[PDB]
Amino acid sequence: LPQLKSAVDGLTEMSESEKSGFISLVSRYLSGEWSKIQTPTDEIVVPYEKMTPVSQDVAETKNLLDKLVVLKLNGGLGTTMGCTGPKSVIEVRDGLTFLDLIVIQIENLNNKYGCKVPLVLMNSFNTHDDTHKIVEKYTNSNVDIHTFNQSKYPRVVADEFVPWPSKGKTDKEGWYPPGHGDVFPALMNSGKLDTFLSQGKEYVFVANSDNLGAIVDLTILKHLIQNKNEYCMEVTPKTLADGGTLISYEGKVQLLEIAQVPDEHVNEFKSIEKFKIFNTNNLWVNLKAIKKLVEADALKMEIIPNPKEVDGVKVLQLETAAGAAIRFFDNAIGVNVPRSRFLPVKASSDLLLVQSDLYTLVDGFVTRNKARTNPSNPSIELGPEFKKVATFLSRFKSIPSIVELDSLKVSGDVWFGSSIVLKGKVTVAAKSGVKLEIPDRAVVENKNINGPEDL
Ligand SMILES: O=c1ccn([C@@H]2O[C@H](COP(=O)(O)OP(=O)(O)OP(=O)(O)O)[C@@H](O)[C@H]2O)c(=O)[nH]1
Repeated sequence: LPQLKSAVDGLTEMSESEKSGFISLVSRYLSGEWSKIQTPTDEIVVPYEKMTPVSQDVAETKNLLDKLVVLKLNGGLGTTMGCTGPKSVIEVRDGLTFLDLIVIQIENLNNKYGCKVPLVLMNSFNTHDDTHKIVEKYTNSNVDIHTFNQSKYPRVVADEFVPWPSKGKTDKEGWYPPGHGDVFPALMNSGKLDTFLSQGKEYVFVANSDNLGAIVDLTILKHLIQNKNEYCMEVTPKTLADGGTLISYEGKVQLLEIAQVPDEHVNEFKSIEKFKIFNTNNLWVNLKAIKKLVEADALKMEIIPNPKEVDGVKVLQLETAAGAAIRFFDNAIGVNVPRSRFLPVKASSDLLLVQSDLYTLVDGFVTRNKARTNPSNPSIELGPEFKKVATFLSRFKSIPSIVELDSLKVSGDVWFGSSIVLKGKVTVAAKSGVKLEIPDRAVVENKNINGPEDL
């Protein structure tokens, strides 16, 4: 460890608090009970439906809102989805980006109630420049937008265990942002937590930039303030399709990830029958509690190694998760929310869902079509032909109707025309060297289309 510290102190590009923060993760990493796991009670993981909504007194709502900061995690790139820049600036619905919609929602809150709720974006050294030029578009918007850069840590060469920039990899690829658990130290380090405290704010609502369900929820905010919950994680029921779970362990609610489960217990962990809930990454956190625990160096989340191979070299990228911080705060709870609060956009297939007749946009919010029977969204699986946002859009002249869809799987070189209707279970599979065009106004129900012979 003394050699690692010297090496890090040799990296003059690192801030003093980044160096100490990194050595602290490294130290913990280099150092360090299934039968004890319990299901949380309903008082620790509160069903959303038991929470008291705000009264009709608009003044009560304004006073809750005056205490709030909305934060979006914005440290990630549009790379999975074939886009350069930050994921948040992908157009998600009606030509509006994730960031456009977040801004609209907050404007509408401020207009409706007379509050001045700010928006803050946590960027990384990979997204900060693009984001900073983009946010100028909201200069005259009815919301103050703050940005800050999270920590920038050296990738560590796995074998020798030395900082990669110490071996001369000082360009962008030598470094990494150490996960969303870094939100707590970065908020302090950047100065932004102090600015909001000085503005009389008390809580931050943190969410993934690409979660379209993560809207300010007055019922939760009310609960935190009335009941003095310093941390509240939104969890949602676990489905076959899902996730870190909340457990009760040694008297505390804690995040449990598969990484910390013994091999013999991994299959039971994946039972949506044993663990019924999972973390949405919608997190409500008391700002004074954050300052106190960060300054006391008390946030000791599980280390996630996240190994990668970059430019030939195998590296470690020690990180932490924001949800794992729950066990350090006072009177922490989960709240078990309807899945309406969890609509992630991770791939083109999710764009198909949200750009379809399954949703519309109301007042900046992606709003589910009430005509659909199933409360669950249909499963959409698309081949790599559809991976890039541009290519996805090119393969759909319009987004087909899917209100009556159970599932779609598409593979091979497939192109969709306009005004298509899909129902029940649908597969479209173009063989090697075949291009399949689904014609305009096709109605496809409970069908496998395996070639032109099938339509
Ligand atoms: O270091 C980090 C990590 C990630 N994040 C942010 O945490 C949230 C969840 O981070 P994920 O990595 O789980 O979401 P993603 O959608 O970027 O995942 P991929 O499909 O690309 O694998 C996202 O909003 C991301 O931008 C950060 O802000 N900083």
